[PDB]
Amino acid sequence: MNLEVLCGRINVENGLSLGEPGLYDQIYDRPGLPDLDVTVDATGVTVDIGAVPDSASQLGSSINAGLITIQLSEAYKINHDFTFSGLSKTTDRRLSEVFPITHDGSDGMTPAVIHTRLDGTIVVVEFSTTRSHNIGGLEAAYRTKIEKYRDPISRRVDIMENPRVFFGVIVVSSGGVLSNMPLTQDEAEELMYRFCIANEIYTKARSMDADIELQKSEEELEAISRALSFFSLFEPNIERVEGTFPNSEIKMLEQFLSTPADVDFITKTLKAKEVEAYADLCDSHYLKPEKTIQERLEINRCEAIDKTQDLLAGLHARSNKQTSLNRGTVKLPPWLPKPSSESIDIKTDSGFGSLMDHGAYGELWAKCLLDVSLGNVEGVVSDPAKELDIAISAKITYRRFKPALSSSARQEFSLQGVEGKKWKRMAANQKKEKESHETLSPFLDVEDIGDFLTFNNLLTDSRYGDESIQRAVSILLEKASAMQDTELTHALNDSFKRNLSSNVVQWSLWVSCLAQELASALKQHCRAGEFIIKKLKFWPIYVIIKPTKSSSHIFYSLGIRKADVTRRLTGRVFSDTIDAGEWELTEFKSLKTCKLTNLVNLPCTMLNSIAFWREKLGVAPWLVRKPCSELREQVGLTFLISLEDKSKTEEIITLTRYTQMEGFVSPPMLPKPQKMLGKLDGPLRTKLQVYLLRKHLDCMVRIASQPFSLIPREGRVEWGGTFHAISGRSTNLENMVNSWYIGYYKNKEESTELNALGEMYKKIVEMEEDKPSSPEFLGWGDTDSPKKHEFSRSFLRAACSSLEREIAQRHGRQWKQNLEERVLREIGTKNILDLASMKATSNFSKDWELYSEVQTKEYHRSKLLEKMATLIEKGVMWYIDAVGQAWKAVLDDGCMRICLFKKNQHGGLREIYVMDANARLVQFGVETMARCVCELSPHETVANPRLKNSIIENHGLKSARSLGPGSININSSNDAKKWNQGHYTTKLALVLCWFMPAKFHRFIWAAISMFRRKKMMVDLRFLAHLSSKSESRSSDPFREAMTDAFHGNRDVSWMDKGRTYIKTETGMMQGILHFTSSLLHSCVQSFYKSYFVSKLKEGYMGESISGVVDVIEGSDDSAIMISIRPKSDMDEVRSRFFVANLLHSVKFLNPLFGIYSSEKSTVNTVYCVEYNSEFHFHRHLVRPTLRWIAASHQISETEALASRQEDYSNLLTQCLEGGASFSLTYLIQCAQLLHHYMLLGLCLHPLFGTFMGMLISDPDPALGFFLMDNPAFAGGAGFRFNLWRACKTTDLGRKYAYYFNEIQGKGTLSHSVMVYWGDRKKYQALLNRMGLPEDWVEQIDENPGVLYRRAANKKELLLKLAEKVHSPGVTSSLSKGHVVPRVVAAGVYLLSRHCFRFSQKASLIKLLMMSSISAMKHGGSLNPNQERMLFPQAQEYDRVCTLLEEVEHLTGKFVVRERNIVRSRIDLFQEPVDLRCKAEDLVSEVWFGLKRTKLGPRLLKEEWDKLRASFAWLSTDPSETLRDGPFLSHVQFRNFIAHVDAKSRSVRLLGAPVKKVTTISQVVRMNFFPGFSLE
RNA sequence: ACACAGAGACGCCCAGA
RNA sequence: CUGGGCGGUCUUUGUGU
Ligand SMILES: O=c1ccn([C@@H]2O[C@H](COP(=O)(O)NP(=O)(O)OP(=O)(O)O)[C@@H](O)[C@H]2O)c(=O)[nH]1
Ligand SMILES: [Mg+2]
Ligand SMILES: [Mg+2]
Repeated sequence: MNLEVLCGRINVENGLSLGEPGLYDQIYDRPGLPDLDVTVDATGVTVDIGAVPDSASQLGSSINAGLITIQLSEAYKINHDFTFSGLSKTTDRRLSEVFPITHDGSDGMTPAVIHTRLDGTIVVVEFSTTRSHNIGGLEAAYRTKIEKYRDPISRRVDIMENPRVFFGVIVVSSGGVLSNMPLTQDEAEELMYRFCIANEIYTKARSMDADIELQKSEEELEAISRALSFFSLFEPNIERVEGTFPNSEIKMLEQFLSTPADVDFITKTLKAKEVEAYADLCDSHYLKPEKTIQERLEINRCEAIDKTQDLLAGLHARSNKQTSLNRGTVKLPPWLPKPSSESIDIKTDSGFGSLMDHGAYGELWAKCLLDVSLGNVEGVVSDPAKELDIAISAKITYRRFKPALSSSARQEFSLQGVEGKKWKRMAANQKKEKESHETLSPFLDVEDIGDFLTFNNLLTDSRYGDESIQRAVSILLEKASAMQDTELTHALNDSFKRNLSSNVVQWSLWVSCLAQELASALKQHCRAGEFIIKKLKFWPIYVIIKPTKSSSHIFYSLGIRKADVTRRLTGRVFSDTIDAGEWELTEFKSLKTCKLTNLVNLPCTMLNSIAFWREKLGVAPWLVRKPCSELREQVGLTFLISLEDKSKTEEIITLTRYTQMEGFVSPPMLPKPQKMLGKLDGPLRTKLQVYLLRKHLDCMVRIASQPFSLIPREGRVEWGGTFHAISGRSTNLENMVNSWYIGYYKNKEESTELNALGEMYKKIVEMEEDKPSSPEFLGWGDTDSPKKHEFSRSFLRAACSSLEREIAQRHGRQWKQNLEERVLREIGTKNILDLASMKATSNFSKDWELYSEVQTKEYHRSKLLEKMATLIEKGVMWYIDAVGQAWKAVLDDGCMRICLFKKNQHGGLREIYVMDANARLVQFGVETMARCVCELSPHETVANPRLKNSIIENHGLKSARSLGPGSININSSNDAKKWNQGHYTTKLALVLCWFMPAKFHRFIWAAISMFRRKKMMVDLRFLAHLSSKSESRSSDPFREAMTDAFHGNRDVSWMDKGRTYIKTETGMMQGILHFTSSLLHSCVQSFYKSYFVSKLKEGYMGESISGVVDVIEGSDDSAIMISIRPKSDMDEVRSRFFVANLLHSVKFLNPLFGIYSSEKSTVNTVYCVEYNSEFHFHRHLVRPTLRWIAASHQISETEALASRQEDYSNLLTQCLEGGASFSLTYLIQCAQLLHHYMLLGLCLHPLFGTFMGMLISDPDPALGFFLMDNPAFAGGAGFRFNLWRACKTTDLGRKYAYYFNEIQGKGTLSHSVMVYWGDRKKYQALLNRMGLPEDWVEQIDENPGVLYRRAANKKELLLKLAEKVHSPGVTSSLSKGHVVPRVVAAGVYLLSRHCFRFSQKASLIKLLMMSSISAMKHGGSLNPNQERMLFPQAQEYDRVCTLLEEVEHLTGKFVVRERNIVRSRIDLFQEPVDLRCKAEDLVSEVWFGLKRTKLGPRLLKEEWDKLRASFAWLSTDPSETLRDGPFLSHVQFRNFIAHVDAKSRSVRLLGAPVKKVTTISQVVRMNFFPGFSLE
C-alpha cells in the first residue's frame, strides 16, 4: 500500500540491521486476470487494462482500468515497473545525497527506494524481479542484489556518528516473494498479481516485437536455434510408426485435440458414480438401517473376525498342519562367555576321546582338537610376531585339517548342506529336501516367542565392564573426547558404556566377531573333507568352517568348553545345541554374503535400539533404571528381526502401518483394517512369522472393534488408545508410528536366488493378459464402466482443461509461449556429455533373441558413459544432434530393448527395467518436456520439492482466512495400485501433447509409441534351468504358463518359443515416464478439486457448504484436504456425511482415468494427513526417526580413510534431521565410532592394541582416528568442523602446520592415506576401451577455457570427458553391493600389510611410525593464511564454537513437554561474505570474457582486487598461474577455486517453533532431551 | 542351514585316473 | 578318483527428488 507504513513496522537497532529473508507463497484465492489488449507503435506500448473481476477476497483491487503507456526504452522493465508501480513512486535519490561523500566510484548509482522516516532514520529498499519458478532463482536474485548493495552501504555506515540504518531486498516471482521485511500476506499476494499482469503484458509485447527483449547471450541463441531447427526438420516417418507400434495412429491425437469433451456424458457418469459410491458406503459401513455407533462397530468386529478366520483356515489348509515344531528363531547359541586374553585353552580333563562318543559333531570336534594338539598352531589364531615383522619393515593363512569321518557323520553333515550336492540322491537327503518346501500352520504353538519378548535378560548388566574389548573402546572414546572434555560429555559416555555392558551387546560383540571371521573366510576354498579351525579373538569360542565359494553358502559349527560359559541369554528362541561331556557344540549352520551385514553390525544396531527406545520411553541417558516391559519388548523385537532377516518377516510388520492407519478413520465411516487381509496371505516358513501374523490379526480385530479416541485439549487435538501393533501394549502416538518401521532392521540388500526370479516375471505378465481386445477405450472413445488399462477420452480432456485453467490462473495467459521457449532452452543447451554416467545400460539386441546361439555366451550390462564416449568419438556434440539417430535406430529395430532385475527395497517386491542407449536418448527429451510442464503445476511435488510441505500448513491459513476459527479438517491420504503397469501410454502421450505447441507433437507421439512394443530380456541362467524341465509340477499356474510358452506347448502373446525375452504392450515401466505420469495425476487431482468445489457450492439441500479444498500429489501418491465450517449440530453431521461421500467417491472415479486406488489409502481422517511418509497429526509433524537410525551404518566403499568419517557424518546428520535429540545423536555417533574401529580390525587383527596405544600419540583422522562431535550439538555440524576444532586444540594442528610448511618450501592432507580396492583393475580396463588420449591434462593446461566453456569442437569434448572420467565420482562408482562384508574382510590384513598408499605402498603401522618419526620436528601452530585456505568457514566455525562453550555441565530441569512440533531451518554456517560473487565466475569472466556475473566493470575490478588479497599467488595470466602456484595442474586449480567458495550449511530440525546465535542456543537448550531444558 | 506356494544353491574350472 | 588353479571375481543394481 504505502511506502512508509511498510518501513514503519521495521525495527532498527544499533548500526546496520539486516535480518534474514522470509518466503511468502501463494495462499489466497486469486480472482480472474483482467483482459489486456496490447498495441505497439514507435512511440511506445499502449495496454488497455480491462475490468478486474470482483471477488470477496479484495485481492487485486490496486489494478485499475486504464490506457497507460510505457516508452520503448524501458520496455524491457515492465516486470520491474508494473510490479512495483505504487511502492517506489517517491522520486529518485542516490547514495551521496543521504550518505557521507566518500570519493569512490560508487557515487552515482541509486537504489530503488531510500526512505528517511521523517525523523532521522535511513531505511533503503531494493526491488528485484525474477522469472524463475523454482525457489533457487529467488534466492539467487536476493543474494545478487544484497551483495551489490551491501559493501558500499556498509562502507558509508562507518562515516556517520549514529548510523541507525536498515537495508532490505524484496524479490518478486510468479509464485513467491523473498523479502526480509515485515510484509503481510495481502501485500505479497498483490505483488504476485501485479507480477502476473506485468509478465503477461511483457510476453504479449515481446511476441510481436523483437527489440523489446535485451540481447541474450549467443550460447542461448544458438541453443534455441538448434532446438527449433531440430523440431522443425524432424520427420519421425509417422506411417512407419503406425505400421510398427500398435495403436499409434496420429488420428487419435488429432481427434483428442479437436473434439470437445462430451458434457452430458461427463455429468451422467458423475451422477452414476455418485450413486454407486453412496450405495457402497452404506453397504460397507452399515449406515442403513439407522443404528448408533456401538452396533455398527460390533458388526465391523464380527466381520473382521470372520475374515480373519477365513484367511487362517485357507492358510492352514495348504500347510503341513503340524501344531508343534522344534525350530529356533535364533540359529546362534545363547552363550555369553566372559571375554579373556589371546590364548588357546583346549585342556579337556576327560580327554578328547570322550568327545568321540557324542555323535557326528562330537566325532568331528574330537578329530579337530586331536589334529590341533598334534599339529601346527599357526592358523587357528593370527600370528602377532609375523605381522609385526612384516609391518615394521595378500597371502592368507588358515589352519586346515582333514578329518577321516565315517559315512554316518558325513550323512548327518550333508543333511545340513555340508557337501550336500554329492549326497543329493540319498533317501534321507531327498526326504529332507521334500520336507523343506512345506509351509507352517498358523495354529502352530509360538508362545515361547511371546514369553521371550515379554521376559528376557537382554538388558541385564553383564558385569564385563573391565574386559579388554570394552577397555579398548573406552580408551578410543576417551581419546576422542579429550578435545571436548566436559561433564555432559562424561555423562553421555558413561551412558554409552553402561549400554555397552548389557547382556545383548556383549552377545552381539562375539557374534559380530564370528561374522567378521566368516566374511574373511568367504574368499577361501577347501577340498572335500577339509575344514578350517579358527578361534575368536576375545572369546574362548572355536569355529569349524566349511567354505564352498564366495557366491554360495559358508558353513560353520561352534564349540565351547562348558566351564567357559559364564552366563547365557534366557529364552527358548535359540536353536538346540549339542551337549557333549565337557564341551557344548553347535550344529552346522550356513550364511551368505548378504546375511553377514546384519550380524557384523549387530552390536551397534542393538546399542542404537536401546538408546532410542529408552529415550522414547522418557528415561534420561544419565539415569539408571531397571528395564520395563515395553523397553524389553521393543529391544527383543529388534533383536529377533535383526537375527531373522527374511523378507516375509519384514513385510508382516511393515503392513501394520496401513493396518493401524485405519484407527484414525472418523464417522460416518468405520475403521476397515480387514482390507489388508489380501496382502497378508502367502507362505509361512518360520515360527516368528506365525507369531507376527497372529499378533497382526489381533491388532486388526482390536482396531476394527474400536477407533482411536479424538481428544480436544485446549486448542490442540490429541489421540488416545494408541498401541504397539505387535506387542499390543498401550503407548503414545510417537512410539506407535516408530514401531511401524521395526521391520526396516531387515537387510535391504538381500541376494536374489534364481528360485525367486520367476515371481518377479509374474509381476509383469499378469498385467499383459488383462489387455483389452479392442482399442476403442484406449484413447478413441468414451466409456462409463472402464475395464483394466481403459480410460475415458472426455474425462481425460476435462482433467487436462482443469489443469490448464489452474495453470493459466497461476502463471497467467500466454504461459504456453514461455513454456515453449524454456523447453527449447533446456533441450538446446544440454550436450551429450551430460548424459554420460556410471549407471548401467542394456546390451540386449537382436543377437540375443534366440536362446540357441546364446546358450553358451554370458550377458552383461555395460555403462552408459562408454556408449556416450563412442558417440563423442563420432563427433557428436549435442544431445539433440543424436536424438535423430537414436530414434531412427529404435524405429528400424521395431521395438524397445529392456533388461530386467530385482530391486533391493524395504517394501516388498518390485522389478527394475534398464533401457539401452537409444531408448534412453529418445526418452530423455520427453522426460525433460514433462518436467518443464510439471514445474508449472501449482500442486505437483516431484518437480517442486517445496510443495511437499507448504500446501499442508497453508491449508490451515486458507481455512482460517476463508471460514474463520472453528473449521473441521477432513483429509484423505491416497495410494495408487499398480501405477506403472496400469497406464496405457497413449493416454500419457495425449496428456503431454495437450500442454505443448503442435511443433513438439509429432516427436512426442513418436517417442512414446516405442513403449507399446517392449522386449524385456530375462535372465539366461533362469532359461538354462527352464530348458531342461519341459513339464512343470508346481501349484502356481504362472510356472506352467512360462514353461509351456518357452517350450511351445502353449501360445501366448508375451512369450514365443525358445526366446530370451518377454513382450509387453500395456503399461509403462518403473519411473521411465515419471514426470508424464505426474502430469496426468496432476490433471486428475485438478479435476477432483474443481468437482469437489462445485459439489460444495451446490450443497445437499440447496445451500452451499462453506469449504476450502486443497490437493497435493506426486507420482502416484496424493492427499486431499477439505476444511468445512458448520453452522450448527445437525448441519455438522450432514456436512461431514457429504464430505465423507465426496472422499469415498474418489475410489470410484479413479478408473475413468485409468488409475486404480490401492487398499493402502486412508480415507476420511479428521486433523490427520500423511503425504510422503510425513505424518501430520494436526499441529504435530511426526517423523519415523527409527527409520533413519536403523540405516546409520549403511556405509559405501571409500578409498580414502578420512572419507569413512564423512559418510558417518552424513548418516548422523540424516539421523538428526529425522527427529532425534542431540544426546541420542551423540550415542549414535558413539556406536558409529565402535563400528568404524571394528571395521579397522578391532576384532580381527592381533596388532590392534599396539595400533590403538600408538594411535593415541597421533590422533590423525587420515590414519584412522575417529573424531567425535560435541554432545550438546551432535550431528549439527559436519566432519570439517570437527577437523578444524581438532586442529585448534590437539597436536594435529602442529602436524598439519609442519606438513604445510614442508609443501610450501619445495582437509586436503586428510585424504593422503588411501587404499585401492582391487588395485583399480576394472577401472583401468574402463580406460582401455575408449581411446582417450593421455595428453589431456597438458592440453587443458594449454587451453584452460575448456574447463570454463560449454563446447567448441570434438577435441574439447574429449578433453572434458577425460577430465570427467578422472574424477572421484567415476572412481567411487564401481563398488558393488554388500559394502560392509567386503570392507571388513580387509580388516584382517589392513594394519600390518603393505596396501596403504601415501601422498610405493606401506602399512598403517608403517605410516604411523613414519608420522611419529616426523612428529619430533613439528613446530608452532597452524597459520592464519592456511586457517582460511583449508577451512574457508573457519571464522564462521568460530561463531558456533564459542556458542557451545556456555553449555558444558549437566544442569537443567524437566519441563512439561509442550507439543507444537514443526519443522524449521537453521543456518549454522552461512555463505562466506567478503566477495560478492563466486570465484568460479570471477576468474572465468576476466580470463575468457564470459558473462557469468551481473557486475559492471568497476564492480568486477573491485571483486578482482578483493580476490587478490587472500591467495596472493593469483595472477592475471594463466601461464603465470601455472608457473606461480603450488597447483601444477589446472585440474587441481579448478577444484581449488570451486571449493574455496565455501558452502552454506543449514540443518532441518524437528521441534518447537523457532522465532527468529539465538536460534542455535534455543535448539541446544531445548533439543538435548525431550521434555528437558538444559541450564 | 539358505532360497522357494517344490523354477535355485549346497562349489566352479582344468590335467591325469 | 589323484594332484592342482579360482576375487574389486559374476550375480549387481534403472528412472526421479
Ligand atoms: O524404487 C522405486 C519406487 C517407485 N518408483 C515409481 O513410483 C511408482 C509407484 O511405486 P510404489 O512403491 O507405490 N509401488 P506400485 O507400483 O504403485 O504398486 P503397490 O505396491 O501396490 O502400491 C512406481 O510405479 C514407479 O513409477 C520408481 O520408479 N522406483
Ligand atoms: Mg500415500
Ligand atoms: Mg502405489
